[PDB]
Amino acid sequence: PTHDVVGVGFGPANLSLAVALEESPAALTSAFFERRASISWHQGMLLPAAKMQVSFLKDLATFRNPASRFSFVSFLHERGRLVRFANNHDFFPTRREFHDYLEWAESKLAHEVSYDSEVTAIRPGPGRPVDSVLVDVSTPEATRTVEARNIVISTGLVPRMPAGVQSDEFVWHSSRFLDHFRDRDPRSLRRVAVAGGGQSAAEIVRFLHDNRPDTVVHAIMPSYGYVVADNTPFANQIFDPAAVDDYFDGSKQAKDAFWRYHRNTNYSVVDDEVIRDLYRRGYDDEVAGAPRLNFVNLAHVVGAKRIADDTRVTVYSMAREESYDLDVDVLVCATGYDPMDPGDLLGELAEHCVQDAEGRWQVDRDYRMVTTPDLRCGIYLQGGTEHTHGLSSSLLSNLATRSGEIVSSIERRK
Amino acid sequence: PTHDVVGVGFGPANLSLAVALEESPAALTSAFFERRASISWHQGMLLPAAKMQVSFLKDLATFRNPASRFSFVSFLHERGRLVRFANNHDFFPTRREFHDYLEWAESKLAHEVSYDSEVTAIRPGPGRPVDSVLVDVSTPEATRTVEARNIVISTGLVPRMPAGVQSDEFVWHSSRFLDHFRDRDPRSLRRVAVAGGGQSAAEIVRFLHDNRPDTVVHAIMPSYGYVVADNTPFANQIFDPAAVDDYFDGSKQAKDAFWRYHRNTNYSVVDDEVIRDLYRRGYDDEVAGAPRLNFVNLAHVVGAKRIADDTRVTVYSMAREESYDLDVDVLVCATGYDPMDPGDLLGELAEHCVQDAEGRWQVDRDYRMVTTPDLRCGIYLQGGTEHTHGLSSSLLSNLATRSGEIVSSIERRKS
Amino acid sequence: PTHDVVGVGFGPANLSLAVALEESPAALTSAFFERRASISWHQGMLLPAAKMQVSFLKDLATFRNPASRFSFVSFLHERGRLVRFANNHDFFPTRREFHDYLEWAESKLAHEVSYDSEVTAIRPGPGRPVDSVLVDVSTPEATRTVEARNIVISTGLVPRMPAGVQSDEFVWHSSRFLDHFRDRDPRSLRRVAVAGGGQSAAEIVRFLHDNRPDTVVHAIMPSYGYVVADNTPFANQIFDPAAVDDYFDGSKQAKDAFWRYHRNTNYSVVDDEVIRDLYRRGYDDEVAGAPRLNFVNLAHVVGAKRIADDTRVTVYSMAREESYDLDVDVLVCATGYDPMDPGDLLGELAEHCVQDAEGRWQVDRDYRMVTTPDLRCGIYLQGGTEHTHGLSSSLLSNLATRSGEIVSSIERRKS
Amino acid sequence: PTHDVVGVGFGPANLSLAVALEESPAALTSAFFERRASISWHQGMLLPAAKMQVSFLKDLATFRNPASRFSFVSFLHERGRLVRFANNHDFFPTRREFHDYLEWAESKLAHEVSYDSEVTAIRPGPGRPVDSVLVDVSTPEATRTVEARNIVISTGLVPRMPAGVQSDEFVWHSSRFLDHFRDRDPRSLRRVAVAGGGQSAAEIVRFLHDNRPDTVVHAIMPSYGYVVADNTPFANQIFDPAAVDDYFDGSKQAKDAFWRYHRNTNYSVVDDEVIRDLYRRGYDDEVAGAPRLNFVNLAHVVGAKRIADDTRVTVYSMAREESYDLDVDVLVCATGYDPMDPGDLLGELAEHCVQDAEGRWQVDRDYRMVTTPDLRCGIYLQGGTEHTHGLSSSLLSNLATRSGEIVSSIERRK
Ligand SMILES: Cc1cc2nc3c(=O)[nH]c(=O)nc-3n(C[C@H](O)[C@H](O)[C@H](O)COP(=O)(O)OP(=O)(O)OC[C@H]3O[C@@H](n4cnc5c(N)ncnc54)[C@H](O)[C@@H]3O)c2cc1C
Ligand SMILES: Cc1cc2nc3c(=O)[nH]c(=O)nc-3n(C[C@H](O)[C@H](O)[C@H](O)COP(=O)(O)OP(=O)(O)OC[C@H]3O[C@@H](n4cnc5c(N)ncnc54)[C@H](O)[C@@H]3O)c2cc1C
Ligand SMILES: Cc1cc2nc3c(=O)[nH]c(=O)nc-3n(C[C@H](O)[C@H](O)[C@H](O)COP(=O)(O)OP(=O)(O)OC[C@H]3O[C@@H](n4cnc5c(N)ncnc54)[C@H](O)[C@@H]3O)c2cc1C
Ligand SMILES: Cc1cc2nc3c(=O)[nH]c(=O)nc-3n(C[C@H](O)[C@H](O)[C@H](O)COP(=O)(O)OP(=O)(O)OC[C@H]3O[C@@H](n4cnc5c(N)ncnc54)[C@H](O)[C@@H]3O)c2cc1C
Ligand SMILES: NC(=O)c1ccc[n+]([C@@H]2O[C@H](COP(=O)([O-])OP(=O)(O)OC[C@H]3O[C@@H](n4cnc5c(N)ncnc54)[C@H](OP(=O)(O)O)[C@@H]3O)[C@@H](O)[C@H]2O)c1
Ligand SMILES: NC(=O)c1ccc[n+]([C@@H]2O[C@H](COP(=O)([O-])OP(=O)(O)OC[C@H]3O[C@@H](n4cnc5c(N)ncnc54)[C@H](OP(=O)(O)O)[C@@H]3O)[C@@H](O)[C@H]2O)c1
Ligand SMILES: NC(=O)c1ccc[n+]([C@@H]2O[C@H](COP(=O)([O-])OP(=O)(O)OC[C@H]3O[C@@H](n4cnc5c(N)ncnc54)[C@H](OP(=O)(O)O)[C@@H]3O)[C@@H](O)[C@H]2O)c1
Ligand SMILES: NCCC[C@H](N)C(=O)O
Ligand SMILES: NCCC[C@H](N)C(=O)O
Ligand SMILES: NCCC[C@H](N)C(=O)O
Ligand SMILES: [K+]
Ligand SMILES: [K+]
Ligand SMILES: [K+]
Ligand SMILES: [K+]
Ligand SMILES: [K+]
Ligand SMILES: [K+]
Ligand SMILES: [K+]
Repeated sequence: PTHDVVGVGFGPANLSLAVALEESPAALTSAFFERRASISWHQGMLLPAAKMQVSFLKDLATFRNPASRFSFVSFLHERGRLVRFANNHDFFPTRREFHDYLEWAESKLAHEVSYDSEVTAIRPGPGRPVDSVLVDVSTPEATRTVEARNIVISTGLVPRMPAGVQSDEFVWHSSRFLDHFRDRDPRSLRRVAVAGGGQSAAEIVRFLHDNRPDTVVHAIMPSYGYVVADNTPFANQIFDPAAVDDYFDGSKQAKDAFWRYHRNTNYSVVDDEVIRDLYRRGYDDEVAGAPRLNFVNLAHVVGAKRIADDTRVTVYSMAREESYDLDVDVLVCATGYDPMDPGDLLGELAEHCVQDAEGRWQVDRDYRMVTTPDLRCGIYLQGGTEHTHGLSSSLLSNLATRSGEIVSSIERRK
Repeated sequence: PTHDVVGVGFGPANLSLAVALEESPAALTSAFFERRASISWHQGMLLPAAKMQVSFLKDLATFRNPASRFSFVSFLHERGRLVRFANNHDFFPTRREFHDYLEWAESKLAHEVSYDSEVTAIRPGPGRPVDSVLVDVSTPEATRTVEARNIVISTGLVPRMPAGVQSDEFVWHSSRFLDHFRDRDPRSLRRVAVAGGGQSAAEIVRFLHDNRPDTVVHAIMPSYGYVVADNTPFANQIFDPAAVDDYFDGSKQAKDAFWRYHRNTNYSVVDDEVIRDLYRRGYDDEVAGAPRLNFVNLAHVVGAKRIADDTRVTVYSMAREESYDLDVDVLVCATGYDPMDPGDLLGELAEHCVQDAEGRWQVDRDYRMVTTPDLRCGIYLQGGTEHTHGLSSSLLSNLATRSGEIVSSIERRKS
Repeated sequence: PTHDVVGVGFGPANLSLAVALEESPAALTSAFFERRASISWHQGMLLPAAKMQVSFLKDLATFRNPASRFSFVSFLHERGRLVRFANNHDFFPTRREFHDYLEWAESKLAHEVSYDSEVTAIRPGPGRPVDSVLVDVSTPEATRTVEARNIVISTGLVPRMPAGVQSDEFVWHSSRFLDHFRDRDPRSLRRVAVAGGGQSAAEIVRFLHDNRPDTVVHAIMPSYGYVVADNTPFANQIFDPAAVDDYFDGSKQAKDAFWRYHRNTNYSVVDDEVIRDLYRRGYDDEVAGAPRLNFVNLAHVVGAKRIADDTRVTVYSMAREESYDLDVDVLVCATGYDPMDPGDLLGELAEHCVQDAEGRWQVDRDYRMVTTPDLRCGIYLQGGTEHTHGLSSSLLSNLATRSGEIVSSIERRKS
Repeated sequence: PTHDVVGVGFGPANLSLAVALEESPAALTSAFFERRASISWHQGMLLPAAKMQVSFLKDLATFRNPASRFSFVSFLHERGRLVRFANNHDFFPTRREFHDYLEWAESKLAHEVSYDSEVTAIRPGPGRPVDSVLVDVSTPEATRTVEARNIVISTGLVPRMPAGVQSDEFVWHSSRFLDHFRDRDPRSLRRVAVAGGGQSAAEIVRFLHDNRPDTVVHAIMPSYGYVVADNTPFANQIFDPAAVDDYFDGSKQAKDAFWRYHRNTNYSVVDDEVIRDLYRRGYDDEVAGAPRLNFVNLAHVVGAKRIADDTRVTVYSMAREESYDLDVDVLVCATGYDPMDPGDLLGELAEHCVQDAEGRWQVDRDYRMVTTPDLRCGIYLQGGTEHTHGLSSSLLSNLATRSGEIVSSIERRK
């Protein structure tokens, strides 16, 4: 039984793919495999106050199909909260509500997703010129293999730690903040260091400050202060569906300009309101004579070691150009992520995949990896396309349009 | 050919009714009559900067049917502006764009509306009890009559002038501001008086100021300054579909409390952004030493008379408790509207319609007038239900739900 | 030793008076008496997030003297927080910081205030006509009497509880919320009822929600939802120094209009940010399936009784027009205040104080009580002048100008 | 008569210096020379809606003296507008009002400024070591020379045009926009091109759009859209008085970090409200079917030539790596400014003034140029200190403190 398309991973991207498949007139067979037990969308960072960075109109389908049964508005309506939500006049739902939205959509979905199913490898099918791929899936009980004419890889970002710093019992990446934090005796973390100057770092510091009144926090970051995230309407157009064509068709010179002028829309920047809330927090503490937030600016975390009951964090100060030690209970590294890389899963099919001058994967406008004639099956990427398609490649900004374009590409090539 | 339902008037209310009809599985026959040439939604007040007072989610259908082909989001999508609109992060479209939305929906609609068709009267059909009404329609050429088992009256508000002031060539109601304004030589409106302290008054004064740099404006109003319109989320709940049941089922006491505490959500109040814009305008003029906006507070317009080249406006000052005259070129009365009243159109049928203690029409929860057993056909009101259904009755706030409830009521009674 | 002026009470009002005295060229002798041990400015409501309802420019002196050593800006500068504050771009300091400001100013003040000194009575001095008053002061040790040519009464508002409800161990007025709250085992207050729809009620509910996650709160109020406080610039002008003259010189009709159109600026209304925050709180709880905030609208608290381990609150519902009981741990009444009334403290002198038609005290533009010629000494009111001077009489809005006008009045009669 | 201090230029900087002098207990003699007829603070850009980029608390004196007779609050009070202003709850006055503030303060000032007085040169006074400088002043009638123990140079920024584009009758720098614009028949500016992506460019396009309903505007800029200006409270601290010490004492590495992370607080960025207003303007025009604002992004103006009534603008497109011609009536270059340079004016005295590795002037913390021992007189810079003191050097952000620091330095050395 050979499937038209197999989806590796079930995050919002393949969920929107599943939705695009169901809404398409095309009769396409599909299968989806998720390693986790259920949809799990950055749960380690599902902090109480945390808010979507994207408008509710940027959902699973609305920009493609403005009257979808899987739209956020449909979700609100079924949950009987649409009117309530409208009264709030806020385009940004909480991260917590968006997670329910993902679950709700997955549930309404006709197709059944296979959970606890890790894709361990992708191999060429019996064939030359290869017309299918073989997908190795490992469940808790057995292992199996499925065959597909197309695959879509959407396995998400991978946590990046500071150079020379490894995860440990007392050194956590922000992606695993709540996992570790809920385990711990509160009074066990009176001193916390958080490295980074982006949204994650800011949200964690905020949470720590609001969660217990005695916790002392050290925010270590290279900038002089948090930098604001730009989502004003003209700059925000880099996230438009149409901006994908501009980026894609544009020269390397133009591509560089997107990153040069608008990196501050997405990376290493914090939302206005969180910045202002932290500042109010710090200000009221000074009035009260009880400072707790210590902002260590122009600085990098360069090392961590345990030493008795303390975590010894080594900080490099750019101002003085030297290092020093900071003793805390826990070090949280909110130091970001590296992009998706298909190269690992692909194993050997990589030999038939064409790379560019800089050594990265060539990708067509329709998100399909460029291959030699030896390979006739499709490898689509949702993620890992920053260099070809632009800043929206790993965001929720363009799920509806991308997923539809991939489904169209697959129907066209049948 | 007796229709299941005839709609009198084609504003947003009956348009949403038409949409509800098409969306319903029920096969209901209908006809709609509009006296204007096309949809015309307060065009006299379609000022350049004017913005909706209602969120885009409160459209023709979305609260009833979250995936409607007639939703504002569908409209944006077809007009290839959804992405652009989303980038703006504003829930409130311009009045101009909303007008576009109404036209767009009307066009997409299967039913063809009869324009240029004034309903002059509604009369009882044959038989007793009366099972149908007869609708008299006057077109420019001819006149005819159509029969219906149900009728929905949605003819809109009616302009209300100050007591003892009549509109003229130089005394306009705000509803007819742009009609008159575009037809006049710019150099002939150097002095304008605007009466009222509500949204209309504020918007007109703003426009006059932005429009020509030398125009002098007198804003005459009873309050000490513009009062802000409340649309904070808890108070704004009075516009919820569910709030209709609370108002309806509630005692007269409870009803009066809605009006007592939350009148300032709708009447005689101005949107925050417009108030602040007017204040910056006035402030910058003082810095420049060139004041043009004269705010005449604690005051009413009580008379107007034309004398040579001047419109002489008589103003009563509450502070001094005396009257005085103000000479201007034009007086604009932004003094509001009276509610829809089905009484005029109904004529003979009114005798079978039951009134309450205060002499107002009784209406069922499904917007159907209460009648004696002599009358079996359904008369539904979209508008004119402030006293039974609450503050949302004349607004866009609840179009989707109301229209659906009326269509359901009609399908039910057929069955 | 006869003083030019004695001040009864030391809240912001008399502290601005003390400042006005020090800044005046006039050599005036004065004494101030406060019952409390130190300045205590609504400490029972100094909640963590609580913010001033007045701009930092409206401080002890700035509107009268733009370069005062007692301005809020001076305070920030000395506390080394001016630059930090400026970066925040918020005109509204916290209530906590403002308290700091009051203490700082009081300290910087040359004059020494007499604390733990309750003024028990004011009596006529020797002579006829009366040229001085005698002020009876009770300290913890002794009692004494001081003599003054003028007296300024600024004793603040007095808590008002719902009719038929009395303070008790489990029934608190909002003014004494933190006093009782700190004094209670946290697991003893799992169910709280808060009566009222104003700023205090909103702030207390917000606090309860944020303080422990398990607390269930009943917000009981007559409106359908919190009503927003109007502070938009035109309406906000009723708080201007100049608005005092407009209100004062205006007819009773005009005075009524101020209250009729602009009570939404001050009484029974909630700040936009607080309303918004409460609504988000309620919304997120619904998403989580763990509702805690129960909004009981169109309702009054009409009684309270203690029954075993429960405070039984009797609630009247306007919608159903019937009463029912509500069992909670504590009832907090955030039901507002009655104005300052100089009369209690005046005793014998009040005979010579002229009242108006409605039986209230007549007051001159300079805040001086109108007396029959039998009295020659000056009695000034800071507070208790809502009926003569308008809505700013009990606020921080106009401290600088009011205090200056009273000092001027006193200097000019000494002359 | 040798003066303790002579001020070259009378903009906000030397005006705050004059104020600091008057408020100081020190009896210092001074003289100020301004070339223009009166205070003239970017009048070419005093557009109707234009707003200060700095809070009213950042005025001539308030951060140094919180109860100054020259504060903005004192100004409002005397102009009987304090209450009105307070009601409006806006920290940012209009540029127009701020200009009145400057005139008001200059007028209240006891000292009399010499206008129509251009400083043409600064020369060493008699003796070795040099204990004084000689200041050559050219008036319309005569020329004279004054002697000073110290000099403070505050001559402001100098307009910078695009490479290969010269000012002309139809090519204006933004600094001279209103000068040219008022002198033109309205029906002769139906097509305008504006080059630049900063505050000036945005403000001019806004004005053009709002001024006449038929004007067509081409906004040419290198970014994909306007980038928002960061003035959130943590990042905004780079403008703090204390941030000057951090920048000054910090290493070259730290200094670079200020510019790398926070250049978007000041250069090539546009205020949130202005961006939003332009976007609404463009949106409403699309609804009306009458587009007038053409945003030409990822582009530079590279040339201009007059060709029979059309100003022919040559535009380089980064996307297509191609150039092309655009015909308009006027080209406005809102392409920024170069910093103040004391070198111009100093002439012979440069020899006793020490440069750094990169060839820039060395300056002490108190804004005094570093000189060899052959020069003893003080040369102070208000402006031209970006490289030693940081981003606030040319701004209004820190007038009160800087001016006080300089007055103190002079009193201490006397
Ligand atoms: C806290 C946070 C941080 C973020 N960081 C960034 C950032 O740094 N840069 C940026 O551009 N966007 C970032 N995002 C956006 C983020 O990518 C996504 O919003 C969301 O995860 C969308 O991408 P996705 O569809 O690929 O889902 P991905 O959620 O991240 O997850 C898809 C699934 O792949 C599964 N998976 C992976 N490998 C296998 C396998 N071999 N077998 C089976 N299942 C597998 C995972 O278990 C997962 O459920 C962040 C968002 C949040 C909330
Ligand atoms: C400037 C402005 C002012 C407003 N004033 C108020 C106010 O004061 N109070 C309030 O609650 N809301 C007010 N509104 C809201 C207004 O009611 C609604 O936005 C909207 O028009 C209501 O929809 P409707 O369909 O019921 O009435 P409508 O849009 O007013 O009217 C529907 C149609 O009925 C037609 N019609 C009337 N009589 C006949 C007939 N005999 N035969 C055939 N057709 C007929 C009309 O020509 C019209 O096209 C105002 C809105 C604006 C923009
Ligand atoms: C939580 C809160 C609630 C408020 N409620 C209202 C309201 O309902 N309506 C309104 O218009 N404004 C209200 N305000 C404003 C309040 O009145 C002012 O902020 C402020 O306290 C007014 O100045 P006073 O100096 O007039 O105040 P009062 O501060 O309260 O100061 C009077 C002082 O005199 C002392 N005193 C009293 N009697 C004697 C005596 N016999 N002898 C010696 N000392 C005495 C008192 O101990 C007290 O310290 C409220 C403010 C807050 C923060
Ligand atoms: C529209 C606008 C654009 C701006 N552009 C920038 C920018 O690109 N980068 C930045 O950091 N800040 C910029 N600023 C800030 C600007 O520098 C400041 O606001 C302010 O003017 C700086 O203070 P100053 O005293 O140095 O002013 P400068 O006003 O410009 O004052 C110098 C004065 O000295 C006079 N002068 C010059 N030479 C002589 C001479 N030889 N003899 C006598 N008098 C002389 C000049 O005529 C002038 O009046 C801008 C501000 C505005 C409003
Ligand atoms: N609620 C939400 O939806 C939500 C929540 C969290 C994140 N996000 C999104 O996820 C994306 C990434 O956010 P992120 O904050 O996790 O990653 P990020 O934006 O790349 O932030 C990483 C930060 O860590 C700094 N850093 C790097 N190495 C360091 C070191 N050795 N020591 C100290 N600091 C160091 C970086 O400095 P440099 O600038 O020099 O690299 C940068 O400030 C963003 O698009 C963000 O908006 C969304
Ligand atoms: N979506 C939009 O663009 C838009 C535009 C306009 C209106 N609307 C809405 O539709 C409704 C229309 O209201 P409106 O603005 O037209 O008017 P309005 O709110 O009904 O009130 C009219 C105003 O005139 C005053 N007034 C009455 N008699 C007067 C007299 N004799 N002299 C002077 N002033 C007098 C009233 O004061 P009193 O309080 O004393 O009566 C009031 O200020 C509002 O609810 C509004 O929100 C929407
Ligand atoms: N109301 C006010 O107080 C006010 C008004 C105006 C300005 N200002 C202040 O003055 C400072 C700068 O103002 P500004 O806008 O005049 O200068 P600016 O911020 O330096 O802006 C210069 C702009 O010109 C662009 N550019 C340079 N060469 C170009 C070319 N050949 N073709 C097209 N574009 C070109 C730049 O692009 P690149 O980034 O690639 O160089 C940049 O976007 C700011 O701090 C601003 O806030 C204040
Ligand atoms: N980092 C995510 C930002 C979302 C983006 N501003 C958008 O509106 O698409
Ligand atoms: N003035 C119209 C009121 C709109 C109402 N707040 C609503 O959201 O439906
Ligand atoms: N472009 C000038 C900005 C100045 C800075 N935001 C400040 O407050 O000083
Ligand atoms: K399908
Ligand atoms: K399912
Ligand atoms: K149908
Ligand atoms: K149609
Ligand atoms: K004195
Ligand atoms: K001096
Ligand atoms: K002078």
